Amino acid sequence: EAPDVKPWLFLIKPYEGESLSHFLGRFRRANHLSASGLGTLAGIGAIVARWERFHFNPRPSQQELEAIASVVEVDAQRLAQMLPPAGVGMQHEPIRLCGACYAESPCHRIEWQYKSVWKCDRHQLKILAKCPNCQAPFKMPALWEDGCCHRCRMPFAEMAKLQK
DNA sequence: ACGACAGATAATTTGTCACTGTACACTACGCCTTTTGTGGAGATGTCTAATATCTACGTTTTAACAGTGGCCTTATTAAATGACTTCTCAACCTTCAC
Ligand SMILES: [Mg+2]
Ligand SMILES: [Zn+2]
Ligand SMILES: [Zn+2]
Repeated sequence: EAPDVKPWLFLIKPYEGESLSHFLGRFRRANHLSASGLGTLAGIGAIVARWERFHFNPRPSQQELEAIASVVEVDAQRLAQMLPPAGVGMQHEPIRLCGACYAESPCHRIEWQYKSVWKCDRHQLKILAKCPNCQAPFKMPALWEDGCCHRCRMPFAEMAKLQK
């Protein structure tokens, strides 16, 4: 062993509005974990691959968030802030993006999936629901490694000027 | 007396020559034995490199398959089908109609 070392893992700081799908994707990339791997590591199994698609029948339970809060050092109350608050309706399929936010903070925001959200009040821009250059839909936020459209390679920060 | 002068005289050798005894008569280096150092085969003993044989050293290659790992969405309501469960399985009397 390395003497006086504590068993450790690569951590990531969650951004102020980062979605759980985006967060788990970064944590998985930081540790080169497959989606099945993190679920086995937390012991919740295939559930992680389901959450990364925003498939929330059922929602992330107290048990499973506290389980993920054992391998991720982020506490379960902060993990619950990566999800819609109680009774806020959300949509999983059309993945959406502000772009002007992504130039400031490279994360998907869970509020971009709310059924009540359509503009960024900070930027006063209509949030995108597909790539404005090539019309390809955005991939699940767990897969936003490159920070660009997977088809035409336009960076999300440039898509800010193609909004509203 | 003895012996001592010059010369006699009985030896001594030098030289002749008639006589005779003998070889020439072909007939020894030759017959035979032993040793002996040199020499010619010719049976026999001497003793190796080497071209294998003759397995093993074990070492690669295969394929079979075993184990790890990723993925796989989840809910409601209706229908069909197959099943399960539960419940039930009175009876005598009155009244008004020919
Ligand atoms: Mg839709
Ligand atoms: Zn914005
Ligand atoms: Zn594009």
